[PDB]
Parts: sequence; structure tokens; C-alpha cells
Amino acid sequence: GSSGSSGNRANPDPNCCLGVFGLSLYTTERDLREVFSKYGPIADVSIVYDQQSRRSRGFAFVYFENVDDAKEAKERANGMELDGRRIRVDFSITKRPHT
RNA sequence: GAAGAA
Repeated sequence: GSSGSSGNRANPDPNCCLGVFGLSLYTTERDLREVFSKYGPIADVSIVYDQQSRRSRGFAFVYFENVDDAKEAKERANGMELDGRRIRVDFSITKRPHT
């Protein structure tokens, strides 16, 4: 079947950017930042939204200022509970920032 | 009556 480096998403690798999945529709970027900034410094946080209704799609991303604090948070928050939903967490394979 | 790369 189909397969490619950094296109596959069930086999991530370390990155300052983390993805967060399973979220409740009432979660804000501020709740994610208060829950993840206890593991280290965070420059930004962004929830992913529907284009026609502006509701959350159930996933988001968290941008640390260091890969080793992202390696901490990725192991800390994977399988935790937030607003009555379990969340899962992994390193970003791709991201909106670029340099 | 998916909880996954924007």
C-alpha cells in the first residue's frame, strides 16, 4: 500500500512542535497552554477548526521553544484526561512554521 | 454512530 517518509503519521520522531488529539469541543488554546506549559516554555498553541461551522475538529498543536521539553510533555500528557475526554499526544511530522 | 498533520 501507500507509504512515505514524513507522510506516514503512525511513527513520529522528536520535534519542538507536538500534536494533541481527542479534544472536547469546549477546550481553548489557553487550557492546552496551561496544561502543557508546566513541562517547559511554549511560544504558541493552535486548535484545528472546521471551515464551514468553525467548531473544533477534535485536534490541536502545541509549539515548545525546546525539543527536550516537548519530549517530556509528549510522554506526560499521552492518555491524560481533559474536559472529560482522553487525549493522545505525538511529535509533529509537518508544521505551519518555517525558516 | 473514529479521537490523527493543520
